[PDB]
Amino acid sequence: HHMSYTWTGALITPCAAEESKLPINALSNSLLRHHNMVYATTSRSAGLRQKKVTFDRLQVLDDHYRDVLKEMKAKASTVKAKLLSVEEACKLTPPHSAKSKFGYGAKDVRNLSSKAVNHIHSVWKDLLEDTVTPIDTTIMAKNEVFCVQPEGRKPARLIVFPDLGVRVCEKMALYDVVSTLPQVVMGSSYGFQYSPGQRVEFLVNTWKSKKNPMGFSYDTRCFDSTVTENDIRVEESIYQCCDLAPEARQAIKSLTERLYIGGPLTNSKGQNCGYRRCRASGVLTTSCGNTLTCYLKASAACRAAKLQDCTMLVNGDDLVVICESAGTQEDAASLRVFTEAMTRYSAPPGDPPQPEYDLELITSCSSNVSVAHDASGKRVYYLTRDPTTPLARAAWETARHTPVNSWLGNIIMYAPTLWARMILMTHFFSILLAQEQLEKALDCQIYGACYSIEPLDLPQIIERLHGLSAFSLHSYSPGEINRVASCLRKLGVPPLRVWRHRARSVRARLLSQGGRAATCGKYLFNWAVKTKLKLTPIPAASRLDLSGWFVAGYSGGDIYHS
Ligand SMILES: C[C@@H]1C[C@H](C)CN(C(=O)c2cc(Br)ccc2NC(=O)CCC(=O)N2CCOCC2)C1
Repeated sequence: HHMSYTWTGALITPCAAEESKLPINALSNSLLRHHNMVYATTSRSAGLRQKKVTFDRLQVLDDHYRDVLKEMKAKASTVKAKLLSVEEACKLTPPHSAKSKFGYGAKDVRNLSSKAVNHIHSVWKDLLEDTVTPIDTTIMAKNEVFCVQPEGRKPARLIVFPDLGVRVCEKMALYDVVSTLPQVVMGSSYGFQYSPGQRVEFLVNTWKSKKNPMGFSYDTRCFDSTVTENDIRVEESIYQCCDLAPEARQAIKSLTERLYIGGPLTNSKGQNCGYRRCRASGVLTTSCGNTLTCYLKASAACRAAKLQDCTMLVNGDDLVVICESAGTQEDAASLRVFTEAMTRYSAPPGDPPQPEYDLELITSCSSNVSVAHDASGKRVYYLTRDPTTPLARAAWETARHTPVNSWLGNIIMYAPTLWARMILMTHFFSILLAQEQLEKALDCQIYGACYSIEPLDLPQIIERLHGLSAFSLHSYSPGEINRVASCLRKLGVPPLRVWRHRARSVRARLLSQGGRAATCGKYLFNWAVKTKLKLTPIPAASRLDLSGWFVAGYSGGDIYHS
């Protein structure tokens, strides 16, 4: 058999006490009242996840697959990639990354302390000398926050990661490769090269370039678990097409054989849990690996399905295709052939794909294009999403300090949206004012990479990424207004009129502070007043070093870009 996992029966175990019910404080009810709708996943559901992820994989690889692969390799051959030094690798480690089993932590790595650096060197030397010994990994259950959807509870996802010293070695060999190769191989199809605005631009331009557009998202069931040894050796052979240092070629070969293809799973108590023969969800190449493999299989499946003039957009396991419609019947037939092809390549669907004839109704990366109007009254497309999970996570973060602040990532990514502006900005600026913590930098994630960001820099960060229009958008679409309102009903969030009222208060309190706080008041909350201020380009915006921001995806990859 080619089983994704085999298990010993040892349990997947927590590192600390786990909360599942929403923590409540004095601030909780101002945001939401239906507390029993919000939950965190815990290891107590890890057994259920183990069932879902454990299955046999069969792969039948045809001429389309090999044709597409040869093309990808030809493009990869044009990539030149560099080895990172120990220090450069060390500075990309998040301050709160999991510590080494070998008696040093993430801060020791970042400070380049001699015990960390000595060990990292010993790990590197071992990778070069040994290309066969399976590398130990830790299996953990992720604690993530959701809203119940009987339309109730998701089991915890799994995180599989090697030791801190190995992770730093992965950066040395592969950070430059994973940061640059995917855009070269996939071109405009590589989703992580785009800001939310550029993503929208790509999708709308792509949609308009078809005579009769049809689009679909493809949901692979348990994508990580569908990735086979072959898939992972095919990824490596793509990596080796690059112009690389001989030490990097050797480390990539080694990491592939010893880590990427598979390895033993160890719980937090040090017990052997079993064996993985699929994608590790917590390695540097998780995102890039998933993007390459998804694109390969999808492109091949498009050829199999004889889809006409198709354009793909791929972010890891997330896939959207836009092509030329052949009528509703023929399109449905094409999708079943596409799905059959993907299934043959070991990427069977969860939800079967369905043709869509309205761009706004296509969800990909949990997002969709929507329409609003700017200052001049012109129609503007922008990226939004269903606000349920952002608001459930916000409710959690209202009562709990967490290492990654999702509200802040969401404000950054969804700044032009009705719900991020009216609810998230209003709510969190209100708390930060009260606590006098406006100037305190908070950690957040964009495309999997960690950033340290000061909420006082939101106006200029937003201007740089979204333009000044993100502060002027009005007259959102009925479908969008209705989705937001239905979500507020579900969670028991105050209706929008209450938030407008609150934001005028938050705005005046910020203005009163003067300076950066007043800029936040001025720009972020101009929508809240009838008497509108003049929003001019912020001189600070042009000075922001926003390189590395929307270059690549690094989910699971232990990346810090501050
Ligand atoms: C009770 C709320 C319902 C929301 C849909 C809009 N709304 C807002 O406060 C609002 C919030 C943001 Br953020 C952006 C715009 C908002 N208001 C509107 O879209 C109302 C229409 C509006 O602002 N104008 C349309 C007519 O010309 C002048 C401009 C009130």
